[PDB]
Amino acid sequence: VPSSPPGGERVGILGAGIGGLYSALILQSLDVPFEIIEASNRVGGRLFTHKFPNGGKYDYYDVGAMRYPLPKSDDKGNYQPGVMQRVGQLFTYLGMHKQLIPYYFKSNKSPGFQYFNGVRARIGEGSSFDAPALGINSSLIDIGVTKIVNDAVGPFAQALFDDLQKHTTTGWDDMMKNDAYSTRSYFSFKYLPSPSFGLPSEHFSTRVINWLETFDKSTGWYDRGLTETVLEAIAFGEVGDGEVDWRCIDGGSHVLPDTIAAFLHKKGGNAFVMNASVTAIGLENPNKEDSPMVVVAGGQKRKYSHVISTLPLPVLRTVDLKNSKLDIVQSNALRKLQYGPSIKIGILFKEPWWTTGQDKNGEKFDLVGGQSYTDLPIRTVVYPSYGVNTNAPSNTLIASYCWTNDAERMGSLIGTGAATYEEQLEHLVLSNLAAVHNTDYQYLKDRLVDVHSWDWNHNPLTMGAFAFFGPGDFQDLYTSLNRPAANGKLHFAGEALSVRHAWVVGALDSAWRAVYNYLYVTDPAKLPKFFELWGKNAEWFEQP
Amino acid sequence: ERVGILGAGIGGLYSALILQSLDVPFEIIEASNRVGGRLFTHKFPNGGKYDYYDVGAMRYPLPKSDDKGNYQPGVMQRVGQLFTYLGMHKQLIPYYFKSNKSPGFQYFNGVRARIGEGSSFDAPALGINSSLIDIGVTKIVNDAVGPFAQALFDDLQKHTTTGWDDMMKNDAYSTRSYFSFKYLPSPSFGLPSEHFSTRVINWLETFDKSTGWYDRGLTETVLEAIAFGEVEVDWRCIDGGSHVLPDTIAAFLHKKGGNAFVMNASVTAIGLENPNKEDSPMVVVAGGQKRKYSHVISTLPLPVLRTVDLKNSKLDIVQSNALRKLQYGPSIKIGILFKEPWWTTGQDKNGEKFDLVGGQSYTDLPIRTVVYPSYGVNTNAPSNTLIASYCWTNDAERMGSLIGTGAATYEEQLEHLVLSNLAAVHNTDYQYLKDRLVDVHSWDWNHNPLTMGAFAFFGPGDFQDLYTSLNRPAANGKLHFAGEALSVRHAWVVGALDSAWRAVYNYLYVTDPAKLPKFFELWGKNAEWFEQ
Ligand SMILES: Cc1cc2nc3c(=O)[nH]c(=O)nc-3n(C[C@H](O)[C@H](O)[C@H](O)COP(=O)(O)OP(=O)(O)OC[C@H]3O[C@@H](n4cnc5c(N)ncnc54)[C@H](O)[C@@H]3O)c2cc1C
Ligand SMILES: Cc1cc2nc3c(=O)[nH]c(=O)nc-3n(C[C@H](O)[C@H](O)[C@H](O)COP(=O)(O)OP(=O)(O)OC[C@H]3O[C@@H](n4cnc5c(N)ncnc54)[C@H](O)[C@@H]3O)c2cc1C
Repeated sequence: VPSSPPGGERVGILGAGIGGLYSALILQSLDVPFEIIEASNRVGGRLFTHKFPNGGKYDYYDVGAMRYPLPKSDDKGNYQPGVMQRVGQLFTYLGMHKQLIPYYFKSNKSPGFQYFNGVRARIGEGSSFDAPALGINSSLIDIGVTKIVNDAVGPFAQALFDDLQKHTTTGWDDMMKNDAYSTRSYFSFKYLPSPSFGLPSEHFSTRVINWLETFDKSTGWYDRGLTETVLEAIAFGEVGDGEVDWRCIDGGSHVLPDTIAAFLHKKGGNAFVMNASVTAIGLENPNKEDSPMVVVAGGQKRKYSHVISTLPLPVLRTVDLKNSKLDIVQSNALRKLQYGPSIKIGILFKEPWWTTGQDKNGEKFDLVGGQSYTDLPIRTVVYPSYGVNTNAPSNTLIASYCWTNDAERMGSLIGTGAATYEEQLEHLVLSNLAAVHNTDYQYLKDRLVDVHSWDWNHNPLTMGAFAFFGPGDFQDLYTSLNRPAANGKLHFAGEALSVRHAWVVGALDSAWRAVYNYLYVTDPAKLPKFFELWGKNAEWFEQP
Repeated sequence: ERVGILGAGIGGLYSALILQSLDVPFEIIEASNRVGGRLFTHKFPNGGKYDYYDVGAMRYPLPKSDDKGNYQPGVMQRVGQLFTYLGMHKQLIPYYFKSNKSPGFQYFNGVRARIGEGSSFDAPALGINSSLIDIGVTKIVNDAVGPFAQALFDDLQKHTTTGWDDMMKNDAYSTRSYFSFKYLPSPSFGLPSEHFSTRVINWLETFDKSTGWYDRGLTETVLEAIAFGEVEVDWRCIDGGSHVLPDTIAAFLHKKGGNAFVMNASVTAIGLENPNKEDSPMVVVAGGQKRKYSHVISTLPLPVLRTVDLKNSKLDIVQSNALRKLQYGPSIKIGILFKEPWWTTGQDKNGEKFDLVGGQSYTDLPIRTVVYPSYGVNTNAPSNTLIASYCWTNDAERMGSLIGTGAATYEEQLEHLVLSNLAAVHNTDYQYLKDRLVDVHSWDWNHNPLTMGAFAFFGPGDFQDLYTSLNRPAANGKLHFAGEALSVRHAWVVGALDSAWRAVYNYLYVTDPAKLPKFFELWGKNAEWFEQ
């Protein structure tokens, strides 16, 4: 159904993701008419939860967002300052604080497994994983990958964390002076070990750098922007102050967009336009000063005063933006600003063998939540933290969670539609799970029930997992999209338009900035109420 | 004594030719029902003789040749000799890298021009100085890569390795980081003596190659400059599609010695029957049945080996990591069959004739590259098939998501996007092309379990740290790694030939060195070093 603009203002939100839904909450709280246009048959976008039909209450897994490193909170839903504060307040604003259950980043019982170079160990046993055979000095092994990488990113990350506390941008300025570096080129040409390590003051070799990447991140991560590596350290809480409180949503992250879709309806009506793929955006007349915006979605023209686009950048490259009058830098930013891939494989088993089972030698796994890591194709294993300590614990496992090259390669085995490749994938995954945990292949096969795989890099609605900028992207093209187009009536938003890529808070920040520019240009009288309800700044810290 | 060749690609078929010429028993194991691997030609069933297009290999920058199949020295000499060895010289028809008549189109930043008109494509609005625009991207990139390429080209002529040694000293650079931290423009350009900014570098990448290329190894950019002949080359393609090469080699093998192919057999495990016994054979679990061999030559792409069980192959720790870290690149192609060769005979919305015969058109729109058919021209039935899109790196990752969905709704979205971009690049109405469309065929090599990527595309440091590990054998010297990845001519057929040459060389060296003179005499004294 069509909406209605009291005062002549109707905002057209493109995309029913968390970014678009957040824009709706803000506009709805400010008595601004809006309309959400969604290409698919569902809302939530990359908050995608899959429920196995042959499972119980907690036999699901999040294909997209699953964990949230929130600041500490009281029992009433007030969150302390922090990177993810904006997310925590959104949960409280929707009455979801009681649904935020603990997420165990590390195993709540026995440590998770590490399996690299044929060497199997548990996290904390200080194993070398045969690094000496690779040529890694003995001094490096004793220091550790976590300690070395933290020393290189620390200075940058600390400066950005100071921007958030002290309300400055100098930290970003210094970061941008180094944005031309990839994480690799920074280690190869700039980084020098801290004197406290007792190492030679010299740059690392390729062998050492690839050794850092292996245990620190994913294959090919370090070839992308250094800026991304520092930002991901801040989001993960690797270099901050206040302790982080990992949380996930009871029932899957899909509860968040579902609750927001109900909140937006309880007041008035339904402002969603589903199954309508935006094919063109632009001013009705680019020369007229007060021309509205036209959004051709689902083959039907729709008029709006302003448009807030949460579409991922590769999708805008498929939309006709002729009459949107983007400048030459914004046009190029849509193409060059890089995205990253990712795949997830969820398997439903007959039992939570990882919690109660045992290996070939009788040793109990005793894993509750947490993760296991390996250099095998599956790279990462994530055990369910939801449903533990319940009548029906979860039988669902994330048998694979890959990034960058590991996701690009594995993706070819996903979504093929061929029976042969669905079985190859299953045998490969179980085989890697079998090696990582020290069990026979048949032990897991006898417990398999259903398999679900997803490749965000082959999804036409996202065209990539998330933004993952390469070197120089932030310093040359990011700013162009932070200002509007189409005579100020087209606002770019989405997780890509933020410094928290691959996080929900990034989508929220982009919506905040989009509404801020909208109110600033149409109804500045609402800025005080806007600041009071949604914050004075997107990112700079502030008390609840 | 019997060698097990894994993979019926051009690399495996070449290994078979060599072993067959040296009277060495072999057996080819192929997972699919076809031979040629990435030599993939698609024939539209509703088309004519030349209504096909090469999904993989399609063009070959061969050295100049006489009328009897003798090729002068050059990077692609080994390929030319293979065509002659198979009696295919008369089938090598011209390939037009540039339009054989009027130049191809360029469409960047909304500015449309023809190749050669020296358009700036509105670069001044991007901040590109007038001095850079006058010099040009081609002239700048050639100035930065020239030194490296010349040193490597001298290695091939003078038979040395000093050039490669110098290249490896700089392998830690990506092409981007080289411009940002080391490169200084030649004083002859009249530019400031300082490294290029990000804006300028992305401007170079936009017109020189594909989105995201410059984030990968500098070495790869230098090697691809040598393969393309940027150092004269005689571009050629195969009459009827590149599939003729593997098909012709399969016939050459079925007549002499009988058939020796094992099709529809997916290799799932490789290793010694007993890793402790000194003279243990190699076992290859293919199609669920064990097969014994004396030596195994694997042409499987590196990501595929990561899905094979190599427990009893006794790889060292560097080889294990090389399989994972050695990076591959993506690529997609979209071939469209039209009612007529409108690009050759049609006209735009303003009446101006396209007048395009062969060649290529370039744009910053999602399709990036358009390739017009050079095969079938000057025939009763010229080709009506167009390569509407040919992407690399990031352009392929994005487009790939719209390919292979299996859903009719999104296959039409893709078709509308492609035709719409073709409409803008050529200055025609969308309906002008739609009225002439007949069939569409798209392929995403980054979504294919038999390749798991288009080809090797190493990142910084891969050549200098991990490439060597896979060039030595495993499994007590009974497992030899081959394929285009194991070469310095990635994404080229000659690279697969070089890998096969080196694999056979090590095999003969360790089992029957008495055959090395015949091996050298028939297939060359070196994989890469030039010869007559
Ligand atoms: C594997 C993975 C794991 C993640 N894990 C976490 C985590 O643990 N914690 C966390 O905080 N974040 C996580 N994230 C990030 C989070 O999921 C995203 O950052 C956030 O959901 C992005 O929201 P958005 O609104 O910007 O984009 P999206 O959610 O992608 O929304 C875009 C919307 O636009 C629609 N659309 C697309 N094309 C069109 C079109 N042509 N016309 C109209 N509509 C269109 C889509 O269908 C979708 O509804 C993860 C992401 C991934 C990929
Ligand atoms: C888009 C594109 C364009 C190209 N264009 C050109 C060009 O213009 N000129 C040029 O010279 N080169 C070009 N190339 C390069 C050329 O096509 C390849 O370099 C060459 O064909 C690779 O041969 P190979 O034997 O190394 O691998 P492949 O041809 O991939 O052969 C591997 C074989 O192994 C099989 N196999 C896979 N998995 C298994 C398994 N588990 N068990 C058993 N068998 C298995 C495959 O089916 C295949 O038969 C191009 C490549 C691409 C992708």
